Amino acid sequence: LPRDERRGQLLVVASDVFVDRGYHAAGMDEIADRAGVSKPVLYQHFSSKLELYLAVLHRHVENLVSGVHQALSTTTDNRQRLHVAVQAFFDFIEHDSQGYRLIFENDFVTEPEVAAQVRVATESCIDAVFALISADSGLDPHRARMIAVGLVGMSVDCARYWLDADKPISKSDAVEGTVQFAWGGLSHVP
Amino acid sequence: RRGQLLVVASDVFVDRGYHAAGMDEIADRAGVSKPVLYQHFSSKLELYLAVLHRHVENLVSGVHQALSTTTDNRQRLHVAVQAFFDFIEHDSQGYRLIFENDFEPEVAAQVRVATESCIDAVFALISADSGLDPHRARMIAVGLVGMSVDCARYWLDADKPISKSDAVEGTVQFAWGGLSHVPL
Ligand SMILES: CCCCCCCCCCCCCC(=O)O
Ligand SMILES: CCCCCCCCCCCCCC(=O)O
Repeated sequence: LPRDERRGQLLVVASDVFVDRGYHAAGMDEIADRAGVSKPVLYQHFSSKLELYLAVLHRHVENLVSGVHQALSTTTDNRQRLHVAVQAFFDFIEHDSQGYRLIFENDFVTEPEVAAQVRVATESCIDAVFALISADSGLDPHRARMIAVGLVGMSVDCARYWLDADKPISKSDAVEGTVQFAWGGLSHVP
Repeated sequence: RRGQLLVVASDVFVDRGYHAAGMDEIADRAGVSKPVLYQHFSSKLELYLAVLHRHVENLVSGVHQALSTTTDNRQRLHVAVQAFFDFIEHDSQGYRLIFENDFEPEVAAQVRVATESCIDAVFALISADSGLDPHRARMIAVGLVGMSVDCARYWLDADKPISKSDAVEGTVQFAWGGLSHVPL
């Protein structure tokens, strides 16, 4: 596939500008200059500020979804899958500060295009966990989906607490605590 | 009267959403004049915050009462999860206003101060004889509250595909035994 290196450079700068300034104050002139290109060159890659914003959101969502699916699809047992998938989520939120704000701390949810890019994403990650959990479980499929929702919720909320509290314990202790809790439940917390 | 107005305002806010909801519609559905509504609430925002506060208090009081029990840890988990699913069924409007709300720092704080108080309680129970670093104990309490809420929201949003009792037991069993006990 032909690599549009100028597109990727633009998405990187646009991610920072949108997060740092907010959607309203962010401008195409600011984004072009940050990338070191003229505004007409920016328009040869993106049609509008909204199409660029949606491409930025899509890039961060794709990175999260692909990271999670790669964890689920490149492991052979339940426990291993849990370890690698929890790790992948902590890695995403720690390593993609822009992606984290755009997906999880987003105010600009007033328009359907943005809200859809997040709601289709969350459901796809839950679908994947559900596919793995339901297989040879003997569970009613709705109970299996309920568990997948709970498992994703428990993992996301633990990770978000850790990041939002400015990493009060090491990343390793947070990952270990989250995995141990997801695997053994409250019965094995002590 | 105030309580009667909070009940009608809750229905108007749910039916129309915050932005489309109007003080004239709220006064009309309560069978009072608009000036009478204003003798109890200063603005649509003050009324909305009072509505959210009432529903949050009902939920929080139900959850803390469940956590007050001097039984075992799993029994307390069971009574608290039951109390949350019960809140969704007996106060459906409250559940929608707190958890399925499209609509600002005043609103977010009324939900955040609530969530933090319930997490404080779960943390107090979890930290007692676990030997955990307090931040790890709080992290687990956050996860436990989060998964319970998310399981219950799935069940409601999917139009109760299984009975409330089966949903409570499934949520409790997952919270207690974790993924290690899901096939069993
Ligand atoms: C919004 C994206 C959330 C990503 C959450 C990733 C971690 C959840 C744990 C997944 C475990 C898969 C199930 C299994 O191991 O059987
Ligand atoms: C934000 C709404 C709060 C919903 C509360 C759901 C139940 C939480 C689980 C409580 C578990 C108690 C643990 C224990 O006894 O060790």
